[PDB]
Amino acid sequence: SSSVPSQKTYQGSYGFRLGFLHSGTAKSVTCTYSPALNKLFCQLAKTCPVQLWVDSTPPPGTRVRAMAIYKQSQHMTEVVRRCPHHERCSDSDGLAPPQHLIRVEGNLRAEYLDDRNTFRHSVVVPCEPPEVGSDCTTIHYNYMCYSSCMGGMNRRPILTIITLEDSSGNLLGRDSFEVRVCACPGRDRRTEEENLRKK
Ligand SMILES: [Zn+2]
Repeated sequence: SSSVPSQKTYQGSYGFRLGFLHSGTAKSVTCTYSPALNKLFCQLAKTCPVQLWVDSTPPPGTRVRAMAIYKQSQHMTEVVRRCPHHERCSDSDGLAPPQHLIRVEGNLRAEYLDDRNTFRHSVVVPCEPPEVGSDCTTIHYNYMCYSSCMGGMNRRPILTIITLEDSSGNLLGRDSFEVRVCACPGRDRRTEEENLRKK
């Protein structure tokens, strides 16, 4: 009956967890991850590589879904969506509905859900085994609004929840991370890490 998605980490039977590239904090960087904050900083609409790690290969038809929720208690029940400006920008990639914050880049089998009961948005792809040479698979996400967008996120922090699901949509595994979509991810990461250190 509930409609706030769980954010509880759950490796489950296949040992599912995320990984992120070591991109550093140069002012040219477009996506960078802070382990200390469990937080991804990225530029608007730029590629965000997220690694999917498992201890064992899940069955054919396993899928991976991404969904954003507001991190603060008082905002958790509100659907995370694009702002009144971006949803009207005609920046369709062919597949993503205009209201969806999170897109997957470069995957023909990406499916976008507007949940009929909760009204939440998500994007889901087939979970593919690592290519020869790789130990993991990578999904490329894009975030299509700034954290600061007025009438959208409006400076409120979000989490992305990544779920590993069977072909029916049943939970196999879960992980999550905070996201800030910003003009200078490198600088903003250095700043927030400094603040944490000082605290
Ligand atoms: Zn926006």
